[PDB]
Parts: sequence; C-alpha cells; structure tokens
Amino acid sequence: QRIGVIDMGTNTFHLLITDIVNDRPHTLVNEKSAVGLGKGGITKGFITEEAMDRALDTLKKFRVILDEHAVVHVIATGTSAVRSGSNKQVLIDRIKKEVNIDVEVIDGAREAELIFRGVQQAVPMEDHISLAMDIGGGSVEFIIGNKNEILWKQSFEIGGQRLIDRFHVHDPMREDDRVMMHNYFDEVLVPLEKAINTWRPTQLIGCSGTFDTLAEMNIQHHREKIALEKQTSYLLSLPDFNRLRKQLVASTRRERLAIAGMIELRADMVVVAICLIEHVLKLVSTNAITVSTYSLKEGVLYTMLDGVKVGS
Ligand SMILES: [Cl-]
Ligand SMILES: [Cl-]
Repeated sequence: QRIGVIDMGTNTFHLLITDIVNDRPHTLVNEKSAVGLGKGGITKGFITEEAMDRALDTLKKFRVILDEHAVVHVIATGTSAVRSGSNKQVLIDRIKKEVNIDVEVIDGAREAELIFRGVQQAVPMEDHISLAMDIGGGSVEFIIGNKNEILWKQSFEIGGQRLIDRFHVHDPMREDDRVMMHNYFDEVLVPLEKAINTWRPTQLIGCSGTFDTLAEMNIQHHREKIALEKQTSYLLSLPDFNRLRKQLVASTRRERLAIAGMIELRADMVVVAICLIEHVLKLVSTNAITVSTYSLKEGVLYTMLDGVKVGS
C-alpha cells in the first residue's frame, strides 16, 4: 500500500510518502517545512506556544497532503525537541485532536538505529566499518556499523539549536569561540572516542540537513550537473570539506542566508555543526566524507518494509 512517514525534527519537519509496487518503493512526496520546535525553549526544557503553533500549522498541511494521496499507513515520530520538552504531551494531545495522528516518541538510541537503517539503504558499505553521524537541531546521533550490523550507537543532546543557545558564538566566529566549542566537544564525546578506539571505523558518513547543504554547496562550486534528489549518496573529499569549513567559519549569518538551500534555522547553526564535523574527522582516519541522502524518515520506511516494529 502507500506509507506516509513524518519526522518531527527540532528545526525541520519532513513528510515522505512512498508507494510500494512489485515490492519496489517509489517516492510520491518528499516535503519539508521549517518549524523551529526548539526555538525559544529547547535548552530550558520546554516547547514554546509559538513553536507548538508552527508545528500544528505544518502538521495540518501535512495531513492534507497525506489525504490527497490516500495514505492509510502513517507514522509520525517525535525526536529530540519532543522527548526533551516538559510539555510534550500538550503538543502530542493537540496533534491528536487537530489531525488525528498519534505521535510516536522515540528515544535517542532508537533514533540512531532507525537512521542507520536508512543509511544502509542509501550507502552500500559492504563490510567496511563505518561511522555515521546525523546532525539535527536538537541531537546528534552516531552509529558504528556496516551493511549488516550495528556495532555501537549513541545519541547526544548537542544539536545545533542547543549549541547556539547555550553558548554565545560570535558572528563571525572568533578564535576563542573555536576553543569553547572544541573544549565542550572534548567533554561530551568521550563515549564516542572510546567506541572509535574499540571498533576502528575507516569511513565517515553524514546525513540530514547540514550534510545535504554541504553536498549542494560543493556541487555548485564544482559546477557538477548533479541532482542530489536522484542519487542516494555523494562523496565529499576532505579538501572540499576543508574549503567549505574555511568558508563557513569566516561567514556571517547574513552571508549564509544567501546560500542556495540554506534555510534560516540551518544558517543559524551550520557553523557550530561544521566545527563538530571537523572535531569528529580528527578522531577518524576516513579518506573522504560520504553524504547519505537518506536519514530517519527513510529508516522508518525501510524498517516498516522489513516487517519490524518502529517504536521504542
Ligand atoms: Cl541543552
Ligand atoms: Cl537514549
């Protein structure tokens, strides 16, 4: 039948609708909407009224699109901003009343697992031990695995909206800001360092909006005739990453707002995100970065198609 998946992310909500004919899935809708669920509240442990109202607006629109495609099987996941918010049940109950969708709140571990199922479908890793990283506005998930297995995974509440709200990063970034961020990452990421030492991944994979934007910027810079919508991976060399890093660290918020595809909430957090990627790169001896165009919503879909329960 047709399957609809909603990812209620901290910055951006996503809607994926897939038809599955002759056991082959085909995308009917892949839509996003900037919601800013974390704005004004995430580091203080709540969701604001304005953010809840934006969320409901977007969900009313997504409900129309679901109905316009006669979708029967729907699953809507709530992740970092939803699970973190003391008033999450207010939002969940408003959603049920307004559009008759039940939000499935998933913890960080399960979010990481589901993301990696999407990565496995997008990037054929063979037996290569790989570190995948998903940077969102609220959390960052890290998974070590290969085509068949997850060896280790962990979610950390260090998504970009949290980072820019908890710390004062200057516009543009200063040397002392770089010290601040990498010192913080040193403290937070100890379990990641330990896992990397244990499993020795040899490749780095990134997914979600920050990585999609880096890919799109690189495509434009090299004048590549590549629609990222029509392929499931994109390899970014380390020299290309370092060009983008230098460009974005030097940039102002206003300059970033002018980059094609760089939505406002991503412009706000992309510099701290690139600092985190650099930090992780120094821990791995990868040869390049592979961007997976699949992330949580695709992992949910493929988990469903596998015949496996999504929640937990
Ligand atoms: Cl926080
Ligand atoms: Cl967890």
